[PDB]
Amino acid sequence: TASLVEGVELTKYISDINNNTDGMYVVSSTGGVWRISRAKDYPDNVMTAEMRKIAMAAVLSGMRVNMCASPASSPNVIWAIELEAEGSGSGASQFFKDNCNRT
Amino acid sequence: TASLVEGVELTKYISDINNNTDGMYVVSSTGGVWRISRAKDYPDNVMTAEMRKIAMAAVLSGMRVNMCASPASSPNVIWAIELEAEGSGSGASQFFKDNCNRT
Amino acid sequence: TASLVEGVELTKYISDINNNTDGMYVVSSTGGVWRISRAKDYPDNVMTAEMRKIAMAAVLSGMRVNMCASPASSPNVIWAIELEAEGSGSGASQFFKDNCNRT
Amino acid sequence: TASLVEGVELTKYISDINNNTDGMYVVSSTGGVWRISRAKDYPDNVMTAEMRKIAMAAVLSGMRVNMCASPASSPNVIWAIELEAEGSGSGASQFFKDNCNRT
Amino acid sequence: TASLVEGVELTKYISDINNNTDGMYVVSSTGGVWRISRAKDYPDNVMTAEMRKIAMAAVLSGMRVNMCASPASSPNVIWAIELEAEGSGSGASQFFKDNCNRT
Repeated sequence: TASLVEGVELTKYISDINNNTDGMYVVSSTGGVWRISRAKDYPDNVMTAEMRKIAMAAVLSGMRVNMCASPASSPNVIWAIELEAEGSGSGASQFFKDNCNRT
Repeated sequence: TASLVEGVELTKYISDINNNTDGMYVVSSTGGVWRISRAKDYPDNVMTAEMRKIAMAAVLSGMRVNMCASPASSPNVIWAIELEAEGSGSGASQFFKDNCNRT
Repeated sequence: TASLVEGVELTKYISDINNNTDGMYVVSSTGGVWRISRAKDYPDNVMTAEMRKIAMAAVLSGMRVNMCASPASSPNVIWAIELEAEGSGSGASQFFKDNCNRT
Repeated sequence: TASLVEGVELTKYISDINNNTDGMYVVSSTGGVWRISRAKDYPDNVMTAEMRKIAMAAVLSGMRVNMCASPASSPNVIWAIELEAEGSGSGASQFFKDNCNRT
Repeated sequence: TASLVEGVELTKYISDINNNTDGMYVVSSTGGVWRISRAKDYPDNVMTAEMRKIAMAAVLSGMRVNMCASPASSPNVIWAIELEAEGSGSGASQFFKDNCNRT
């Protein structure tokens, strides 16, 4: 049921510690809102941290992303993300599609 | 009571260990002074880490920020911060505003 | 059997906490999929952190890498990455070639 | 006796793990040399980390920094630093001159 | 028996977790090879980390370094490093020079 989103331009990066709305969020050029995952323990805290790095990276640089998201929230929750440099003819990678065409 | 500040251009980043006045601080083009939140434990240490990350990116590159600030202290504390790209975006995002106007 | 792959251009960088696929992955302009290595404890958490930084950096800039990946599985796990600025003709360092060819 | 140095251009940055000489230092264009404070605990370990990040930012990009250092030892220890975007360049923020003219 | 190295243009940043060759390495344009120092505990875990940030910045930007490395072992491990700009020379700072003739 995991949803693939492709070629998102992230334009807004949000840190928020207000209760009932804490966590990190991104906003798409078209106003898609997603929440970034989070994790205390190894090994996901590695990946959730790199989610934050990647997300910042796009908003700062204009770079595109590809998201494996859950439309079982609102804002949705980013379950995996791919950062892509300019000059890539294709959008998402085949390896990235396949992994989310599974959960 | 939370304030909402928009299209702030941050010009300065301050680290301070002098007694009382210790913490992180950002100063806007208009001379406005805010204090970056902090926390020791999971999960907010992540958000306040990214909060520190966003304040530098803004300062180092000039991108605009939107903040949910508590006016209850001087300088005001930052409770949420939204880093926004030069692709405009109509100022602050609705997702941000919605959560600043809800406390 | 750890092979040496020279002069890669990486165009995608992937965080993923999908179960049974969770990890860091890099993709070449050509499609090659690799899995960044991962480690909990000192001293290799410092190294896997630095390939993560090296992965991200090659993605953002376009500078080549040279890798030392294990063909033992798919995608090939990365055991030793080496970044390189645009000097000479993007060759792999003799030091790195040799250390790679000793497993 | 705390001192306020303004508009400094940091052109060098030293990590050094040789005994007693160990610690982190910055050097201006004039050869003036300062020492970054250290701390092991929350929250000052946040602020000293941000101090180091500021110092590396200036050196890399040659932006100026204002410093609040303690003359009681040599090199001076930085008790507060302020990284400033190129543009305002009006000296230090009033806020930062006022916190160091009270210790 | 420590040995100052000045004006070193680093061209290659290396992470490696292969057994009996793991660590962090840098390589100069001429082809010289140093190990980056590692450390687990406070405070050298701060200095070693900055050491690694300094490499991830000179390889990236072409900025020159100065080194104090121990010839006591294979790829002489770096005991101190100075990230500098290219203003005029630059040389090394006297502060750095005077710290190196120590061990």
